[PDB]
Amino acid sequence: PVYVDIDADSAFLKALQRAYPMFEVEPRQVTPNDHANARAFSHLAIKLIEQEIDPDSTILDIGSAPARRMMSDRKYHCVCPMRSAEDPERLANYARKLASAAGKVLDRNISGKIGDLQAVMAVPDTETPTFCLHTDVSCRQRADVAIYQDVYAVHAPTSLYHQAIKGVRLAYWVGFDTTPFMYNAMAGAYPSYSTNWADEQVLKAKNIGLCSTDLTEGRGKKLEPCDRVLFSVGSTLYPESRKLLKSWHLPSVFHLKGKLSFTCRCDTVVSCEGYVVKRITMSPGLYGKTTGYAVTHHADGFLMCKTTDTVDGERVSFSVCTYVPATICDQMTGILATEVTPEDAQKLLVGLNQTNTMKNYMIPVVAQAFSKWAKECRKDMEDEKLLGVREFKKQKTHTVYKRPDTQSIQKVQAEFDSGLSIPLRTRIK
Amino acid sequence: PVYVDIDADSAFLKALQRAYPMFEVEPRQVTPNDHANARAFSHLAIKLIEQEIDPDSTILDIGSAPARRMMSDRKYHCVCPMRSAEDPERLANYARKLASAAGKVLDRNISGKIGDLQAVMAVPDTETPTFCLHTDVSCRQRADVAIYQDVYAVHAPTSLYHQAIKGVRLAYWVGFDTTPFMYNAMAGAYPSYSTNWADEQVLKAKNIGLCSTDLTEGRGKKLEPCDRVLFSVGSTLYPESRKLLKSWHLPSVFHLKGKLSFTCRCDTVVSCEGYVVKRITMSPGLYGKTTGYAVTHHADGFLMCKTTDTVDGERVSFSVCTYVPATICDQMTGILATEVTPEDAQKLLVGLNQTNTMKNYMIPVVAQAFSKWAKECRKDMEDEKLLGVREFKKQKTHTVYKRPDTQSIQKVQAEFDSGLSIPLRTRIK
Amino acid sequence: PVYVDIDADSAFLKALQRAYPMFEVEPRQVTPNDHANARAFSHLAIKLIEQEIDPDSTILDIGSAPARRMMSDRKYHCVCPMRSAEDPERLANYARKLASAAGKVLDRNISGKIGDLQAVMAVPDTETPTFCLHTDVSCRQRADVAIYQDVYAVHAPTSLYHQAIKGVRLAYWVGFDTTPFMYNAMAGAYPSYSTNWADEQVLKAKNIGLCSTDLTEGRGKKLEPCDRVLFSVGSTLYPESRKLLKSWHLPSVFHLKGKLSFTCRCDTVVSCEGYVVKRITMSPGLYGKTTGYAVTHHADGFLMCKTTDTVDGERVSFSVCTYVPATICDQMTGILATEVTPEDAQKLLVGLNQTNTMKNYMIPVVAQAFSKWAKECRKDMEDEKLLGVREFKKQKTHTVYKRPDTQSIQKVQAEFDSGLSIPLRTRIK
Ligand SMILES: Cn1cnc2nc(N)[nH]c(=O)c21
Ligand SMILES: Cn1cnc2nc(N)[nH]c(=O)c21
Ligand SMILES: Cn1cnc2nc(N)[nH]c(=O)c21
Ligand SMILES: [Zn+2]
Ligand SMILES: [Zn+2]
Ligand SMILES: [Zn+2]
Repeated sequence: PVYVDIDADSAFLKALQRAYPMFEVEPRQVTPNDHANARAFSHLAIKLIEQEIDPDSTILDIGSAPARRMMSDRKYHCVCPMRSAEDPERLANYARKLASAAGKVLDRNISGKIGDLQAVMAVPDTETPTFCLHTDVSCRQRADVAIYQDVYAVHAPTSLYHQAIKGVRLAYWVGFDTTPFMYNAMAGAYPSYSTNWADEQVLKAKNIGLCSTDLTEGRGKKLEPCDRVLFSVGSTLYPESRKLLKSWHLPSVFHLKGKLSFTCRCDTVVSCEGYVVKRITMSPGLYGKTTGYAVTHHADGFLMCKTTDTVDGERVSFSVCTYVPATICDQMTGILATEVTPEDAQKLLVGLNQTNTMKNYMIPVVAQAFSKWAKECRKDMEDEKLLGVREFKKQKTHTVYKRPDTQSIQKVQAEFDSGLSIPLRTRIK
Repeated sequence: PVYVDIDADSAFLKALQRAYPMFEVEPRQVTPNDHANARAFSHLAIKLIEQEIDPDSTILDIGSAPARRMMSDRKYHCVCPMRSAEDPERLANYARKLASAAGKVLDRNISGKIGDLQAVMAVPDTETPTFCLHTDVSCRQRADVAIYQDVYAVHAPTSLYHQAIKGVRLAYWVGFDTTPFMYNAMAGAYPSYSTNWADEQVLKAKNIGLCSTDLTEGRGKKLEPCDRVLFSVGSTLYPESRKLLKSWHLPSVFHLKGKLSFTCRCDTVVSCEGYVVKRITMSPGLYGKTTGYAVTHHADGFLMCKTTDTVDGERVSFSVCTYVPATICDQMTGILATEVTPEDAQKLLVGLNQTNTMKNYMIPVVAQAFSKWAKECRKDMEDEKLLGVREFKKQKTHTVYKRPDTQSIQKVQAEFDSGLSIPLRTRIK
Repeated sequence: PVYVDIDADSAFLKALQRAYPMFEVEPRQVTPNDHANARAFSHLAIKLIEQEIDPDSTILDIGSAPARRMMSDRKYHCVCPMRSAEDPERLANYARKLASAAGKVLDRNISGKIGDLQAVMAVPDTETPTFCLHTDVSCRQRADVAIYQDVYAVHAPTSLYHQAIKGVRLAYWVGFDTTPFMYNAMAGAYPSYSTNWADEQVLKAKNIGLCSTDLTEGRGKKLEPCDRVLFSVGSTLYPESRKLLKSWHLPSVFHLKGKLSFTCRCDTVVSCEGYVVKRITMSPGLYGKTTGYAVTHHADGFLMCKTTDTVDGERVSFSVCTYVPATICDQMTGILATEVTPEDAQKLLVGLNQTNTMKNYMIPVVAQAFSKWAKECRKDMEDEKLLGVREFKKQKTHTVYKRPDTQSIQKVQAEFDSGLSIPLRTRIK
C-alpha cells in the first residue's frame, strides 16, 4: 500500500506502477499538477530505500532538503553546503517549519532538530547529528548508508570516496538517467518530468524544447557538445556539467584506489521514463577485476537522432534525444517494419496518443527519429557484406533507437585513484 | 474552495483551474462579462499570495488600488503616487467607500483607514501605515513582503532595490507575460483578457487588433520596435515602455550591487493565457554565480509571426504575437505534421473552435503563423548539413512557435549596480 | 431586474442584455415597434447613470426632454434652449402632462414643476431649479453631474468647459457611436435603431439607405465628405455637422486649458450596435500627459467599404459604413478565410439571417465589404516584403473591417484652450 500525489487518470501513475513492482501505488492528488511526477518518483525511491536499510543505521542526506525530512523518523543527517542562491530560502522555511512543529507534535524529535539548528547557528562548523554546513567532501559526521538526491554537480568517485573514508558502505543516487550524456546528445527532453535540457551552444535554436530564436530576416566551424548544459525543469533553471553528469554513470564494478582502497558496484534498481535510482556498494579491498562497462537496461524506448536546425540564423545539425514510452514502440513495431515517412509516422503517433501518453511537442522529432532509424535499417538489410571479415569506409549513423528490453553498453573508467553570511545568519534566528 | 466572477460556461474558468491547481475554483458571475478574466486572475493571485505570507507581516501594495482593499484584513500599506489622471478618481471612490463603510461594519478597521486618510490630507508627506503619496522609490514605510499589481512603467531593478533598502525581502508581481517583448514583437494580443497592444509605428495598420487605417485611394526606411507601445485593455488605453516592460522579465538569479548588495531569484509561479505572477526574493549578500538567463515555461502555445500589412498606405512587414490555447496546439499537432495552407488551417481552426475557445479575430493570423512554421519545419527537414560543424549564410526565420510544455531561454542582464493639487485635496475632504 | 419596451422575440433584447450586463433585462412591449430599440437603450443608459450617481446631487439634463422626466425623483434641471421648431411641441405636451399630473399624484413634486414653469413663463431668464430657457453654454444653474442625451450639434469641449466652470465634475453622453465620422464615411447606417445618414453630396444616390434618385434616360471633380450630413431616424430628419460629431469622440485624456484649467477622461461605458454611453470626468488642474488617442472597442463588427454608385446620373465612388452583428462575423470567419464573391457572400449572409438578425437592405453592401476585405487580405498574404524596413508607393485600401473584440485608435485633439415667442408664451399658459 503506497500513496502517490498524482491523479488516477494520469499515465504516469501506470508508469510508476511498472517502475515500482514491490509497492502497490494508488493516486492521491490535491495540490500539484506540474511537478507531481518527479515528486512521486522521489517519494517512492525514498520509501524503497528506507524499507531496504537498517532502521538503526545513521544515514547521510547529501541531497539535503531538510524541509522535506519532517516525517522521516530515521537517523537523518542533512548536509546543506550553502552553495546556491536558493539554499537560504529552503533553510528559512525549514526553520519556520520547525517552529510550526515546535508546539504541535512530539513524535518526530522536533526539539532535537531545533537544538541542532541553534547549535549550528551559534557555530557554523558544528557536527550536529541532523545538520551541517559542509560539503559532502568536507563533511565530518560518520554514518553507515548515504543517500543522494538530485546531485548532478559533484564528481561521483570523489564524493563516494570521501564518504567511504567516513565509513559509508552503501549509497543511493536518485536522479535523471545519464544515458543521454553517455551518448553525447546536444539537446534532450524528459517529457514526463516536465524537463528539457540543451547545450549552451544551441540555446538560440528554433525547434528544440529549450531554446529562444529571433525573427531575423536572414542575410568556429565545429559544433560539438560542451561541458556546460542547461536544465529547464518546468520553469526552473539548473546549470549542470557534462563531465559531472558523465560521472554518476558508474560501471558495474569500479575501484577507488587511494589511501584506502575499495571495490564498489553500481546497479540501477529503479528506472522510470528518465529517472533512475542507482545503488553503489562501497567496500575496502579489491574483490575481482573491473570490466569497465556500464549497462543501461532500456525499459522504455530511447531515441537519439541528429536533427537539422538553425542557430543564430545559420543552418546546422546536432543530436537530440528523448525517452519514448514502451507502448508507443510496441505499437510502432509493425510500421517501423516498413519505410515510414516522418509525416505518416507523426500521424500514426498522434493517433496512438489518442489525454496523451507522450507530449506532442516531441512527436515531431520522435517521428523523424523513427523514420531515420527505419531507413537506416532497410539500407542495412539492402546491402550485405562477407561474414567473418571487417571489410574502413566509415559511413553515416544518424539515429540511435534503443527499443524496450534492450541494453546499452559503454566502456567507462573503472579505476579511480563555512559560507553562511552574517546578515543571513542573524535573520534566520 | 475558491469563488470566481465568471460564468460556468466560459473556457477561462477551465484555464484558471489549470493555472491554479492549489485552489478549487467555482464560477460566481453577476455584474461583469468583459473584464471578468483579468479580475478573476488578479483575485486568485492575491489569494495565493495572502495564503503564502506571514499573517503578521506588513506588506506594501505598490500596485495601489485602495478601493479594492476593503476586505483584506492583513496589514496593507497602499502606495498611491498620484501620477496619472485617473488616480484622483480612485481616491474619490476610496474615500466615498470608506464613508460608505464608516457606519456599517467594525471588523475591517474602517476607523484606522479614515484616520490615516485624514492625516494624509492634513499633510501629504505623512508615512501613515495604510496610505502614502510617494512613489515606491520615494516611499518611506517599512514592511516585509511587497506586492506589485499591473505595474509596467517602473524599472524593476530600481524599485526592488529601493524596497530592499526598506527591508523588503520578498516581492510579487502580477501582470502581463513579458515574453512578447523579449521576442521584440511589433504588435500582439492577449485574446483572453480582452487586451491588444501595438507599437506606435503600426497604429495606422489595417489588420492587427489595435489599429485604425484610412480608406485612401493610393498613389526613414527602417521599421523597428520603439520604446513607446500602447495597450488597449478592452476600451482603456495604457501607454507603456518596451524597456520598462523588458525589465520585469528578470533572470532566475540576479544581483543588485550598490550600497547594500543583494542576490535575488525570480520564479514565475502562476501563468494563464498571458498573465503571470512572478515572485522575486531579495536578500543581502552574494549567494552564487548569476547565469544571466530568464526561463519562460510556455504552458500554452505562443505564436509570433511576421505578417505583412499596409501602414499609411505603404506595404510593410512586421511581427505580431499571440497566445494560442494548449488544446488548439494539441489538436493541430497532426495537421502541422503536414504542409497546411493558411486557408485550410483557418478552416480547421474554426472547426476546432466549434461558444469559442479562441477569439476569431486572431484565427486569421494564428493560421498564417501555423502554416509558416510548418513550411519552415519541412524546409528544415528537407535539407541536412554535416553534423558537428557550424557550416555564415544567415537565412529566413519568419515564425516562432513555442508549443505547450516548451521553454524559452533569453540571456538578460543579471548584475544591476507630493503631487496632489490644492483644489483636489480640498474637494476630496 | 430591468424592464424594456421590446417584444421578447426581438434580437435587440439579446443585444441589450449583452450591452448591459449589470442589469437583468426582460421584455415589456405594448405600444412601440419602430423606435423601441433607441428608447430602450436610452432608458437603460438613464437607469445605469442614476444608479451610479449621488442621489442628493443636482444634475443637469442638457438633452432636455422634460416630458420624459415625470418619474425621475432625482434633482433634475432640464435645459430647453428653444432652438428648434419642435421644442415648443414638447413644451406644450410637457405642460399638458403636468396638468394631467396636477391632480393625480403627489409623489413626484408636481407642484414644484408647475411653479417652476409658471416662474419661467413670467420671466424667461429665470434660473428655476427644474427648467430654463438658456443654452448649455449660457445656462446659469449650478449642479454636480451633467447628463447629455442625443446632442450632436454642440462642440463637446466648449459645452463641457462651460459646465465645469459651473461646477460640473462628471458628465455623460448617450448617443450614436462616432466611429463612422472619425473614419470619414460619406454615408452609413445604424440598422438596429432604424437610422440612416448621408452626406448632402450623396442625397441623390441610388442604392444607399437614405437617398432618392431620378429615373433619367442618361446622356467640381472632387467628391469628399463635407460638414453637413443628414440623419433619417426612422421617418424623422436631423441635419447634423461632421465637425460637431467628430467632437464627442473625445480622447481618453484631454486638457481644457482656459481661465480654469482641467484634466478630463472620457471612457465609453456602454456600446450596443451603434449607440454609445460616453462618460467624461472633469477636474481642475493638469493630472498627467495627454496622449491624444481615442480608443473604440468594437464589441461587434464595423464595416466601412467604398461602394460605387451613380449620383445625379454620374458614376462616382464613395464610402459607406455599417455595424454588422458579432455573430455574423463569427460565422463568417471561415468563409472570409477564402476569397468569397459578393453574390456567394450575400447568399451565406441571407442563410445566416434565417425573423432576421441584420436588416436585408444592408446585406448587399455587407457582402461586398466582406468580399473586398477578403480579397485585400489575400493580396496581402500573397506578397511579402523585407521585415524591419518601410520599403512610398501608396496603394489601394478599399475596406475597413473592425471585427468584434478589436480596437480602433485615432489621434485626436487633446488640448483645448431668450428665444421664446410672445404668441407661443401666451398660448402655452
Ligand atoms: C537539485 N536539483 C533538482 N533537479 C535538478 N536537475 C539538474 N539538472 N541539476 C540539479 O541540481 C537539480
Ligand atoms: C495599471 N494597469 C492595469 N492594466 C495595465 N496594462 C498596461 N499595459 N499598463 C498599466 O499600467 C496597467
Ligand atoms: C435630438 N436628437 C435625437 N436623435 C438625434 N439624431 C441626430 N443625428 N441629431 C439629433 O439632434 C438627435
Ligand atoms: Zn556532517
Ligand atoms: Zn509609505
Ligand atoms: Zn439653468
